[PDB]
Amino acid sequence: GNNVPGEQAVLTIKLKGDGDPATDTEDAVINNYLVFLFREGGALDCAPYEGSSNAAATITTGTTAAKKAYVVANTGALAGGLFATVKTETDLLAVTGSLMDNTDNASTQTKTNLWMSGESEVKFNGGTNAQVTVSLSFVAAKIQLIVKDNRKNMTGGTITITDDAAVLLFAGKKGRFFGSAAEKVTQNEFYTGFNQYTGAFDSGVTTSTALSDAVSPGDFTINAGSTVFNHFYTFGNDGTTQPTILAIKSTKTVGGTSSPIFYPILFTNTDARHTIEPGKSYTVTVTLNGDVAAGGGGGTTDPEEPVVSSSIEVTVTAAQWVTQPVD
Repeated sequence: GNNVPGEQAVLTIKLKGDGDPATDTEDAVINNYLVFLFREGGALDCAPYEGSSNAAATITTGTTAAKKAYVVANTGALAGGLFATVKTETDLLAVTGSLMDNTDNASTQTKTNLWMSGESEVKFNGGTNAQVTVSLSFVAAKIQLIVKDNRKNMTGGTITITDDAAVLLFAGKKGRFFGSAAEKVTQNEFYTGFNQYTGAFDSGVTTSTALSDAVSPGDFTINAGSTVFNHFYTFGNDGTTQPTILAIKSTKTVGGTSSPIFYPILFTNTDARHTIEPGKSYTVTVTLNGDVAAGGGGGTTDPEEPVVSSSIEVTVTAAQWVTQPVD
């Protein structure tokens, strides 16, 4: 492929969403973005463009040799960032970001800053001017939890259960901005919100407090209105190494023994009937029942093994998580 510079060009880049069948449309703010332009042979056509909080850029440092435009939003300044050493298209296609910052306990993904990426062909048709529209998609997936609690006598009896947290176990660590759909869901490193249970999977696993949301008395009710308790952002995970698991983690006390118990859902084809894909929004409804004081509604000791019980009813639905980029 040709990598020689062409004549000076003017490129107008327009950023838009990936919308237009269950759909979760998310108004996502573009805080900043980077635009990479590449020639036919993969060379940079010019230094990457650093954009602010907008959806339009005029690039005049490039040439008529530009063939592809890649856009990454909300990763911050170019220098010292994930893309600072990108020299070619092959380099950019391999860049990955982590789900957590270097403390391991704070997410790179927040409601006010979600990574988005997209790409487009650049066409000049013999001219020196090009109009390029790039549709952005979320790099992450979103998981929401709805709890319908029909358990009775959780306190006051012989057996007591105290719910402690909604936790995400084995969140995929790697966020691929580009590459194949298969590459985006392959993981061999993970973060986990809780790991103090017998036989917890630990190969390439790091604990993260960002993957545990505390439960307080009064938070869980019959919830006739199906209100959402919390949500987590995570990356793609086909579960071929370890599936992602959403659970309620609780403490069961019987006489002189307290132990962790779980009300979990495995994101596998056989349990949830869904693995985790980027750009999807999962709604998990967990209906709990049983007379706790009488031995019912006790969950499971191993959240990594599928649960077959009348006491836990789980529905998992997946919707397209659509970007609606705003300034």
